[PDB]
Amino acid sequence: SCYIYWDKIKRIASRLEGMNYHFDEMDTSGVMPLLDEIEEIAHDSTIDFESAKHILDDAEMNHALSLIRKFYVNLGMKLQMEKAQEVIESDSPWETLRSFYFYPRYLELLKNEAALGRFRRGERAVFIGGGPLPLTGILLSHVYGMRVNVVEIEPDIAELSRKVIEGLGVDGVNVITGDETVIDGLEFDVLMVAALAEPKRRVFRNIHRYVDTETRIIYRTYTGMRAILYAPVSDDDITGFRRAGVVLPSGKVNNTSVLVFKCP
Amino acid sequence: SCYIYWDKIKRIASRLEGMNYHFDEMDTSGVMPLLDEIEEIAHDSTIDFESAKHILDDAEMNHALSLIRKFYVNLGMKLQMEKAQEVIESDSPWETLRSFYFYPRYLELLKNEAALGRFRRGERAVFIGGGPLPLTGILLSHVYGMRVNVVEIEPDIAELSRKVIEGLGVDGVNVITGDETVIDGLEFDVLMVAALAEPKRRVFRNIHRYVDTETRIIYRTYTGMRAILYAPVSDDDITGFRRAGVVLPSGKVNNTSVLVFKCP
Ligand SMILES: N[C@@H](CCC(=O)O)C(=O)O
Ligand SMILES: N[C@@H](CCC(=O)O)C(=O)O
Ligand code: NA
Ligand code: NA
Repeated sequence: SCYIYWDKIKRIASRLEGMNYHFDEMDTSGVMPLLDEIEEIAHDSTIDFESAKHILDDAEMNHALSLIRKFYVNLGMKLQMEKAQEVIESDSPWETLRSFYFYPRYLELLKNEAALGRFRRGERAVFIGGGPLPLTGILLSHVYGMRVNVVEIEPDIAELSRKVIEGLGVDGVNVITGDETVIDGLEFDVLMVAALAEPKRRVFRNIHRYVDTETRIIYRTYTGMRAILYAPVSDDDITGFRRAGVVLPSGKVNNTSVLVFKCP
Repeated sequence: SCYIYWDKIKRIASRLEGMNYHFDEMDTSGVMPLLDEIEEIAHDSTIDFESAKHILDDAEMNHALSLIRKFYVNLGMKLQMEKAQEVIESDSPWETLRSFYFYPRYLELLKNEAALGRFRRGERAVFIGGGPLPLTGILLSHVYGMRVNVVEIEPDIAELSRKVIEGLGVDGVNVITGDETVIDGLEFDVLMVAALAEPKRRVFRNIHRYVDTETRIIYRTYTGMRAILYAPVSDDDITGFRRAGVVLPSGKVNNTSVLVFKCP
């Protein structure tokens, strides 16, 4: 075809490949302009899902797509690690948390998820894939009054997130070190699967093993042009589950949120 | 998976299988309830596009899908034929036209397409694939004040549509007997491609030959669960064009309308 975005994407990828930013080296503040350029294309409302799929599925786009996704994931992770440490050291930990680049979008996302999942105060939530800054975990208690167990696979990352939570004094948010298989030892009303919880198919296979058909499960994915940011969850990934509600994002929110229930 | 809609579809497919009628011979009034059942599923706003695709692409659905499509197309053509002749014989042609099952849906569909295509009074439109009841061509003139040419391949169907237009006393709608290739020698501001214009790949090929890059082209297609009604236009079909706007339907409107321009 002849979409003006094709060349815009290729020019971004050319700069990413050319600079070859290393996780340990990348200056997080210095590459924010690039993140904005990528998000400008991701968040563009005039691009329909058919066209997005046209572009992003093309064999000639594969290399460029892979560069953009790698940069986005690396930059997101680096921002989380930086913010986590800043919160731990801050004279004002909540103020510090609130100035996190993605904080406003997470409020918007979680409000839509809370409606989708009919969250009630006191309910027990598990969040799979906390990372260094377990922001959703934090908000589920601080805004929604839920009792939260966050699951994180990397021991040093899980410990950093404990320190974040302790530095904030958020009520009722615990961190369990391990993979999604630790949910067998937990009792919960709502389960949420982080956009970064991987590998998706194994994750959902394990969830299926341990949950019943009444448990509300929400997962985060990418649809439309926002799929430039990260690979979407596939239908095959959720075998054994039925979709029961979707929230498509608007504004600067990246994720699509999907409610599923386990099939009988 | 375990969608409730799956069993609902199989049930309709078995009622269709149950008929002794051949679909080109069925009584139109007697099968309206089956149409209603199919439309309830197609029009269900709770079914997300990913789930729809899950159900419709499924191997086990191949035959139920083809059967429901064959029924829907045969019914639609029969309703058109019957209505065209009824309008021709009526002492109140406009009243008769307004009683057409899909009439109010077309009012809504065209209103949205008029915004999508930026229609203006006195502009020239070509509609590819009129059939016996050239309702869109009629509305384009009578409501939107456009100067219309309708193209219809079958000589007797084309002649029937001329009689309908005359009976209604609508000015500014001509019918040309021919395929899409007739557009070579016409000057027009917008081209519209009927949902029924076939075969899509050849039709778009020819269009591409005879239009320039500034001409607004709108084609009608099916997305989401509404794909149960008829096969969608593929991206391969539109090679050489870019999408520049999409209207997804709500309510009981079946078609998705897509604005495209030819690529430089
Ligand atoms: N990953 C965070 C959200 C903030 C971020 O994306 O870095 C979470 O666990 O909710
Ligand atoms: N096919 C008609 C509309 C009526 C119908 O769908 O049967 C058209 O060209 O607009
Ligand atoms: Na996190
Ligand atoms: Na028609």
